[PDB]
Amino acid sequence: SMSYTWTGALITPCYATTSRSASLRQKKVTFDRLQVLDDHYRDVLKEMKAKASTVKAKLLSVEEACKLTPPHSARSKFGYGAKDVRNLSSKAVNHIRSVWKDLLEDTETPIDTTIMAKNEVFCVQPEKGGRKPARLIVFPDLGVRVCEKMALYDVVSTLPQAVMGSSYGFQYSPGQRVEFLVNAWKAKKCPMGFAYDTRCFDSTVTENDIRVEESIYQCCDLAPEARQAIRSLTERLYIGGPLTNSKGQNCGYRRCRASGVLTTSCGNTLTCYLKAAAACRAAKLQDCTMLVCGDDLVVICESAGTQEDEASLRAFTEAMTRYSAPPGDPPKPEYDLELITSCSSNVSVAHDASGKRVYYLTRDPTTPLARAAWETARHTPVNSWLGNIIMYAPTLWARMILMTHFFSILLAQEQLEKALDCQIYGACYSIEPLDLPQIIQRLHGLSAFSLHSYSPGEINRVASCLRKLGVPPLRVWRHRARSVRARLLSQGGRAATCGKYLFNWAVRTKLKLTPIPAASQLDLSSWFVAGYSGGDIYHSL
Ligand SMILES: O=C(O)/C=C/c1ccc(NC(=O)C2(NC(=O)c3ccc4c(C5CCCCC5)c5n(c4c3)CC(=O)Nc3ccccc3-5)CCCC2)cc1
Repeated sequence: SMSYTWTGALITPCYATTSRSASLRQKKVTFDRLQVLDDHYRDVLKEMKAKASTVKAKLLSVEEACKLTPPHSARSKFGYGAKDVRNLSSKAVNHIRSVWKDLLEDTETPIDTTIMAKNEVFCVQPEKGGRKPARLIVFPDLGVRVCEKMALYDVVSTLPQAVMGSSYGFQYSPGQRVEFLVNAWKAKKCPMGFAYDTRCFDSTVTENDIRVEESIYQCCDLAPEARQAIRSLTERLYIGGPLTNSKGQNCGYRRCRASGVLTTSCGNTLTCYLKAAAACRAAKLQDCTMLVCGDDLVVICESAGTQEDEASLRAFTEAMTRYSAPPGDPPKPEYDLELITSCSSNVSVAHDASGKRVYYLTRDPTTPLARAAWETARHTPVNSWLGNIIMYAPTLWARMILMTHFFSILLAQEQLEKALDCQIYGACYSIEPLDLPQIIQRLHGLSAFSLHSYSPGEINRVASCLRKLGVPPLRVWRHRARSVRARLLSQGGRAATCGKYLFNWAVRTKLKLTPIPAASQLDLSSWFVAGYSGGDIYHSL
């Protein structure tokens, strides 16, 4: 079947990516899928199902599901918004209960979805190509989204880890991800690793893939209504349905993965894992270790030789193609762990204050800096700079540029204590910047404040990026951080801790740094459990 069918009605509005480029994306994501399954696929599936069998999932109440709704989640077309949902307003609640009742009674009628072009900031690079088309987002109404949580929130939070174990990427903090990859690399006699990039993964997801995914969810111990709701949501929403633009016009139909449903991340991880594990067997890759985050796949295995490794990747690719997961860029074997870019990141190493080696995750800073520049220029709902400070806290660029720039703005605006929204693995977190030292200590360890001896390649990538973007050099940032640090120190409490810990790299004579006592009190239990991209998930912490 066709991933999409279109009426010709435009994807209407609600460098930055806009609805103008939607037509270019539509051409790429629109194709017929030809999927051929074999015994390797069937074997891996049965193994996954046996692990899913151990899961017991709870049905969330309306109230618990309402509490997970982001405050700025798109309003319902039925006369209520995200604020009404969170406040448990009679109208919102009554509508949610009728949506739920309808899921239990109607097992066939397709549910309507809205299609929108996503507005994302990318860097204006005229040397290696041109502007990227806007990504497309497909999501059901707010009432349906609350119902999805009731039936599947506990499933999507618990099941992926039970099924995939250590291969489930979203259970890891950046430090644990680094440790997993380093351990996997070290465990091989002669390691070889590769990233597998699927061309438009969401469009490659077939109706059968979605039913196979349900077959895995159905192995859980579930309440009868949860079981019916999962069955109904699969047929009416997950497998496909009609697409409506922002103007309420019929845009066409979808027969592939919707990017804005609760099961997107979980389903994509399960599907990518299933296909990859089966393709590993077809390719005869030896002693495979996989790390899967949605459509992002990394494989670490035993090298069989240079030519043999090239042949085994072509074989893996041919198998993924048969399973309807063809490649964007063909995979390349790597013989150094640092050379693998997975989840847009690479492993790097630094030294702590005692000279001990510390592995950390980094990435090219172009996109994070350009997005930070967009956010500094215009008020945004999500602060990517805050997410990048949290996730890339040990990096040279996040410490010297992002922390220095944003802490000077927060000092000037006197908004250090004001909670900000940021995204962590697709979920929305409301965070006070004053809590950053505690968060960083918990996710990366005390050493994240004392790291030095950065690699020449990492130093050069940062410095070249600053030049290209017209950002002042690192020496200017050191000078700026000293003033930012001094002002934070003068304020006391958490503000002084931000100065002392985040800006210890800036001082002539570096301070001792003892663990932050209150850091253990932060409840980070919901943090690196699961991925919720497009899942409409929220938490205050
Ligand atoms: O001695 C030497 O060798 C050179 C010294 C030197 C060179 C340049 C400056 N720049 C400045 O003073 C100003 N900009 C900045 O002090 C500045 C700060 C952050 C900037 C950012 C980001 C960095 C990440 C957080 C958000 C802001 C960008 N750009 C920035 C410029 C350059 C810019 O203007 N825009 C972009 C565009 C894309 C990406 C980054 C940038 C402020 C007044 C006039 C311009 C200062 C000192």
